[PDB]
Amino acid sequence: MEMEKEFEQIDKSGSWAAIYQDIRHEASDFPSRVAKLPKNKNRNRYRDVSPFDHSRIKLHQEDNDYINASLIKMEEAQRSYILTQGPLPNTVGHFWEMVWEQKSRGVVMLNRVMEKGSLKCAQYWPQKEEKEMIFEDTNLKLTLISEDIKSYYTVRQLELENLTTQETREILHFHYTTWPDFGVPESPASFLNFLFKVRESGSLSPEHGPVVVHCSAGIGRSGTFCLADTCLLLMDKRKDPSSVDIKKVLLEMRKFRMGLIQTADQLRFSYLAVIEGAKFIMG
Ligand SMILES: Nc1ccccc1Nc1nc2ccccc2[nH]1
Repeated sequence: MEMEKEFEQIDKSGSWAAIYQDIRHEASDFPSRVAKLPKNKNRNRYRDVSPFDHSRIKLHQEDNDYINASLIKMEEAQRSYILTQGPLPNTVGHFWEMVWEQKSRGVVMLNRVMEKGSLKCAQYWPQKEEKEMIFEDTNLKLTLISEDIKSYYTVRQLELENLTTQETREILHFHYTTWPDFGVPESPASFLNFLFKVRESGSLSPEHGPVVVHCSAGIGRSGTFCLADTCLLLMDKRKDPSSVDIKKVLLEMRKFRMGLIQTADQLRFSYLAVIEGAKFIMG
């Protein structure tokens, strides 16, 4: 079925939970043996969210190459994303090592450091120009260059230096700051505006490594971001845009990381975002 009328049909019939449970039943199951080794316990935030072995990002290190991060490679859309958990106190150096090694231009952050009164990720970037951060375990230096605070999101320019080689690179930090502590946003308009700002920066384009996107676990809000982006790109590429099937795209993405889209409300919000976004792209 088309999307916008499939949407009203699920609303009128109140069957979002059943649609979402079907997706959960059909989703791929692949091994995640490296994630579950005892030496990696303090590298995972949640015991039930792990990268598959076949798609995990490897650190360029011979001691321990493990990080909780996955490569989502979308063949028809010609887009790739790295989805990862919010960094932990003992993995902030690994996080920036990955950014460096994978040649990423942008980092997309969809959570606040504190939500619901608890810490959802480490403070992994510097908050003042004159107070830079040094990660001694991976030999990197990180400096805040500029910060632009808007009503729904903040963009930061950061400098990452590899202290072994003295090479430097400019990284863009796109921080969506207004996702509610509970539930999903009422309108997708500010989320879509944010996605378009990430696109306009070059961070999603083939001349760079894959964008790094995270929330707390790296599957819920993060899944919504890449699902909406890929669906909208396919609608621009195909002769028949009404052939784009958001459930089929989601199941393809779940071949590369488990659990993408965590609730039926997040599924409905993803449909809403693609539907409204497709009208703005044209006219
Ligand atoms: N794909 C295509 C085929 C024929 C004519 C125009 C278009 N481009 C296009 N881009 C879209 C983005 C969202 C929704 C529909 C869209 N159609």
